[PDB]
Amino acid sequence: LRSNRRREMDYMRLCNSTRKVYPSDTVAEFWVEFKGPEGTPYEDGTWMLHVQLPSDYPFKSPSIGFCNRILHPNVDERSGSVCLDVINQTWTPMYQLENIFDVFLPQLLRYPNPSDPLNVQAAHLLHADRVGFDALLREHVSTHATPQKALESIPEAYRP
Amino acid sequence: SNRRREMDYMRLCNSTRKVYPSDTVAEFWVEFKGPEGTPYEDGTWMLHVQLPSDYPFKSPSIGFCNRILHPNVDERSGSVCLDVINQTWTPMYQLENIFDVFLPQLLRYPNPSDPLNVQAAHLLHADRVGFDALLREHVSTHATPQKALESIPEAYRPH
Amino acid sequence: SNRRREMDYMRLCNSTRKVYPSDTVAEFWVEFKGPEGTPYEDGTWMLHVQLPSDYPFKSPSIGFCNRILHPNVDERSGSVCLDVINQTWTPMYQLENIFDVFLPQLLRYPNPSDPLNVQAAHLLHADRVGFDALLREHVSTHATPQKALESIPEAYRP
Ligand SMILES: [Cl-]
Ligand SMILES: [Cl-]
Ligand SMILES: [Cl-]
Ligand SMILES: [Cl-]
Ligand SMILES: [Cl-]
Ligand SMILES: [Cl-]
Repeated sequence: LRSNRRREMDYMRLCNSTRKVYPSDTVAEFWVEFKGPEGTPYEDGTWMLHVQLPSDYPFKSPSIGFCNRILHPNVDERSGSVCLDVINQTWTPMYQLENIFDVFLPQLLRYPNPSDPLNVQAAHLLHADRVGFDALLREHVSTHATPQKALESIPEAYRP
Repeated sequence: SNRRREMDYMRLCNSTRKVYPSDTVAEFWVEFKGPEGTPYEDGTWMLHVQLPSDYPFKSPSIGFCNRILHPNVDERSGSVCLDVINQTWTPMYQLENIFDVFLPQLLRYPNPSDPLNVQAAHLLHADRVGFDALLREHVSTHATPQKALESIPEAYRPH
Repeated sequence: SNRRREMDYMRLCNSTRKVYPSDTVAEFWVEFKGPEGTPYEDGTWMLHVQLPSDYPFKSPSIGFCNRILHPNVDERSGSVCLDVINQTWTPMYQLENIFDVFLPQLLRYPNPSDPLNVQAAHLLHADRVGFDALLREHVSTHATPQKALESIPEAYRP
């Protein structure tokens, strides 16, 4: 693991705040608590995000994965990984890491990005019957996206 | 079809913002409150927002439906100066920031672009204090929540 | 003369921010609160902000009038490292973000630029927990709302 001082700075700034950040053994990997945006079927949901910062950060974007289950066209259902193409449309070397959590993810949950879906089934349901899809979402969220399920989705070695 | 226009419209609607739809994603009305600490602070306006076919490479157009006095806003039509919008707009710009950042900042103090309301520009530079009083009065009569709601075309106004 | 500087000064003043004017748009004082979740969180400072004649092509200068301990700030003069400001500043940068984003983020963790305060850099590296305790105590004595107010030059102090 190499001495990237931009990665170190941004990790420390994220931790030195009111955000709920659970560390690994390195600044390259950590877990961040995330709340679904108000006014969406995700609004009552809590998720744990697996965030990784690459060795050439911030020239390469962070990777983001939902640890507990989420249903979203741009998110792989099994792994939780957020589509790399969608992240790269927003990310630049000047982009503020905080805005991933404050702007990018909430906006993404408000309506998907038109990028080729990682969850094809969610894309199909959204376009066929949005009202029914939203009801399906709310139910899924109430069961999978509790604060408790988010907490237990942190790997045991780093779970409080 | 313009998938980016669709996306940004839907994200605006799927929020706590007060957005009143037309029959298409290309046109809609948004409630807007004047920024605190300005003569506009007690005002409510309805914004006529249009998203062009080549959005977001071409910027949205923005119009105040109920009356506002501002150097960069055409008094009769309510249209916000296109040159002023283009100084801020880029294909990467977030549509929400038009309402959250661009418009509030604009109302805090005008952009030095050739004014659409030349009277407002001259009053502002001759006597700022008197102009601010003139604004507060105009705002208290024309920028009520009621006047904002009524300025939505009848076909799309909540009944 | 400089219409952009005039515009950005007026927008800063026409808000809920606490801005204390000088005799010109080129120089003024802004109240600043330390960011929550840091050893600076209970702090209030007065910032000496100067907008140059070639603004916004040249960045503003920022000085902490009442004392702060931070690797990227010279305590004696108060001045925020010019190199750090220039990493963020561009002619399209919004002045409000200096106060809302740039300074709060800087206080959460220093920029790796050669420190103006070498003492603070050494303390942070050697023992972060002890340094954060040192910070909290310093802040409680030097960064009160009263000390921030008194640090404005008497000619422009309310
Ligand atoms: Cl660590
Ligand atoms: Cl997106
Ligand atoms: Cl529609
Ligand atoms: Cl502007
Ligand atoms: Cl002045
Ligand atoms: Cl910085």
